[PDB]
Amino acid sequence: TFLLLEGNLKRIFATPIGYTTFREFQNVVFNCAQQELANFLFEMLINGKLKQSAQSLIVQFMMPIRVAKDIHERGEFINFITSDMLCVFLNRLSRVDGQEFLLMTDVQNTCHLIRHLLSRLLEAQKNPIGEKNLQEIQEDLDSLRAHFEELT
Amino acid sequence: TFLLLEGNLKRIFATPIGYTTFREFQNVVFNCAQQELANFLFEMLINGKLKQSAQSLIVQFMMPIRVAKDIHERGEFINFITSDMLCVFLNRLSRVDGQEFLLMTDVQNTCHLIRHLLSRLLEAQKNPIGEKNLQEIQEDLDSLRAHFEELT
Amino acid sequence: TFLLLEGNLKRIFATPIGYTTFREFQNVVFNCAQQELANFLFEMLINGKLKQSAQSLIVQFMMPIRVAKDIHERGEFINFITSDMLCVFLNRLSRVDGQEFLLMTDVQNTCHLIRHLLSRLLEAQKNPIGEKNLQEIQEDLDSLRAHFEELT
Amino acid sequence: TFLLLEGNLKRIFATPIGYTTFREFQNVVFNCAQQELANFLFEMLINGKLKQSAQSLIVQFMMPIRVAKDIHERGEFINFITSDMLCVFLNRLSRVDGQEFLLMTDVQNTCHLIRHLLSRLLEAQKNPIGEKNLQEIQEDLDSLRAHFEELT
Amino acid sequence: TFLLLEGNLKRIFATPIGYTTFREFQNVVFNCAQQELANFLFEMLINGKLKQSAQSLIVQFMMPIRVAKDIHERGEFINFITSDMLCVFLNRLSRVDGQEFLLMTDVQNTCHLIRHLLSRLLEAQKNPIGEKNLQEIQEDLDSLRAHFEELT
Amino acid sequence: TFLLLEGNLKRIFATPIGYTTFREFQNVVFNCAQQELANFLFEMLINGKLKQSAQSLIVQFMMPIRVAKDIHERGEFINFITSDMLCVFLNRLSRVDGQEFLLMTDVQNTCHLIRHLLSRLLEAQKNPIGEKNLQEIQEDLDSLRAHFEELT
Repeated sequence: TFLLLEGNLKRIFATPIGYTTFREFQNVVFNCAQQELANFLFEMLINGKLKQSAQSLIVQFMMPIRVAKDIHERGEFINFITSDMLCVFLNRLSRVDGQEFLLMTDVQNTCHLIRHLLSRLLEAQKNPIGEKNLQEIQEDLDSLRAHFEELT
Repeated sequence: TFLLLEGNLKRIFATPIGYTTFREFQNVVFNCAQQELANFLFEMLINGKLKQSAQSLIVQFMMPIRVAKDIHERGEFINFITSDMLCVFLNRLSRVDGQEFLLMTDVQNTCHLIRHLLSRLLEAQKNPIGEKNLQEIQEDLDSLRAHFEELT
Repeated sequence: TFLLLEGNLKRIFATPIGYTTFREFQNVVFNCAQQELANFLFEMLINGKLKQSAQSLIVQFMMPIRVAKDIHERGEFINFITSDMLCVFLNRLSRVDGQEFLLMTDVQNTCHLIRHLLSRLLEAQKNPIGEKNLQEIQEDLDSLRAHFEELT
Repeated sequence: TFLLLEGNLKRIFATPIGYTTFREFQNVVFNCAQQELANFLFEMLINGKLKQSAQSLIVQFMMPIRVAKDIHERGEFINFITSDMLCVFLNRLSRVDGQEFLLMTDVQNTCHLIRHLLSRLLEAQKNPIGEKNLQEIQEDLDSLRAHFEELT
Repeated sequence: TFLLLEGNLKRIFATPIGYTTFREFQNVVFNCAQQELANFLFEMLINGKLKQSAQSLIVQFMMPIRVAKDIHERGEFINFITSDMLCVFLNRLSRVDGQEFLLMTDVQNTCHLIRHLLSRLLEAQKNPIGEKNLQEIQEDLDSLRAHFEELT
Repeated sequence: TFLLLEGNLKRIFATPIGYTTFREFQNVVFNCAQQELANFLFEMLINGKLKQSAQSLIVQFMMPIRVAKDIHERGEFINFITSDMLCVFLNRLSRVDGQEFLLMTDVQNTCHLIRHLLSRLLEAQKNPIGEKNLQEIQEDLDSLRAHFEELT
């Protein structure tokens, strides 16, 4: 039974993780199961929480399974950005789901982008959640104020 | 000859404009040509500058031809952004070439994005071109400073 | 003013319609405006509802504007499907937003696909809206029952 | 020689598996080869069939190699579908090649999709292969008939 | 009836042409129809062959309909290539369906690409059709021989 | 500290390698660092050059890290091509970055493609670098001349 889970996991993780991959993983566990075994196995493979073979399954697959779960939840969120100056800037956006987008900006575009993003933070102030969220990062804003004026 | 140019243009603009489309347009003009006619026709169809049939060619195709040329030059530049607040924000980026990318951000991500973009403007100050570019938009920065502190 | 709207519309519709295109259209109208003019112009260009020049704007752009609005609302909905039998079937799915996906199925896959889709209709019966929705198409289901048994 | 095969395999499997990957794998084996060795090595790495090092090559690469071969043969076939009810349904299609497509359907669309898929099974009845194929799954159809009428 | 065909065509051509678009066009004609009218209308709109309104339908839609049909038949065929020298070359491939691909090559890659393509022409010589095909373009090959040796 | 690097690397390599991945890897090393440790760790993980744990990090990640670096440098370069004869040819292009493109060609297209690629080699002769590059592969060209005439 342990071997079959490994083979099925090797198969599903052989291709790029996507938005169906976490549910597809759940289907493999359910196929192998017995509700009591599934819950044991979810704990084992997602959390590494409880034979030698089990340690092997955690090492190969816990991180890929957790990323599948992350993608299910927030795959479309920004994950990383790089920039190269050439005057224009070559920006690369990468999402939690691994997809990337190339975007060129000149100095005027970048400033306009900043203003757009600020307008959204200003709109957050009107919503009860957002205002508290901004206060949660009050120091990061304050850093911005120093940092931006220093540019000026 | 005028009719053939129209048919060839209808064909090439029947599919999405891409990065080969402007050169493909040039090939249609060269195929129809005689260097003296090509230059006349480039002026006619790109600039609308110099029978009834010619006006028809300008109306249908000048804008699609100019967009093809724009894309050739700067298709990968940012062109537009939209945002929807849900606390997270659903952002959509659109480039000059018409391609779009969906990107989710929460309030912390947005602030971090702002800081990254500012760092690039700060790096521009070190390059001789960028510093003058920033001075060219000195008011847009100054607006930012007001606008950001008002948030704080 | 009428000419500028046309040029701006020719530009934005020169590239593929996407999820930002309807808001980008709104921005063109607002840029041209005066709240009273915008509302007049939205009525004119979306609904064709109220000089010669205005008729021209409706003819070229009302349908592309309405599709942009449709995509904004339901671009990801199924719009069309084709199938070619080769035993396997070459299926092509097209969405409201114009994007397509190729999917191969054999006879067993197709039956399994049907069962999956039925399970969802069965789940709809548990939700108050879905049960009434199914009753709204009670004849289409009844047709299915005849149609499927006739196959058997 | 064993080490070189591993390095070359690590390289080719470092990027997403695609439709060229299986032939690219064959090229690595041929590059390392001697027809007699290639056939031994194909048996070893695809089937795990026949030193310690060989077991290592099977464990890391047999499944990725078999998936590459599967994709070569049927990468465009449906592999998985998920659905989320919101009344509309958020469906995700995943193919053997790992590519996915998002498709929204309401209750009417889903029924129409079912009818389309049934029409294809009905067309299969006209082709000599398809009729026997449907008879091969005669129970799955019969299950459908119960299952659909129970909905009604 | 003529107006409805125009509206339906404006809608379907509002989004990028794809592989379902030609069949989707056929569905619009069939929806409007009467077998005798459909055949008249196919002749009218695909071939421009047989009131004022009909001429309008040919002008707006014949070329987009013919491209849809071309794509149905050979959308994946190469349509155009551009190259920019930078020593490396920036190549852009465009297909009949309008999709493009960027591919970088250095001088060695380009020669290797040529050899690969020649091997395929050499394989064509073994197939009865291909040998005659090569003879059909015997002059284009002969031009190559001059042209390549002149490089050497 | 060694364990954290492994976990962070498992995470970033869980998704497809892209153009941001190498810089994202650098960020993980810098986050873990101390300039002296980073340089040690870059040598360790990119070059395998200098406890048991370190060998484990090289085995799992050196190749994926080197591919990320390759992609950063030349991800858009051609990496592989396959062809299937059907008279038309089904070609598949694969880049260093793993992305692929399907392109159909008939016998005439293939010859035209060859001519285009030769024109670029002929243009290279005008540039000081390219002429020497062609001389570097003088034998590969000479092979072409034999090989092409033999076809004729």
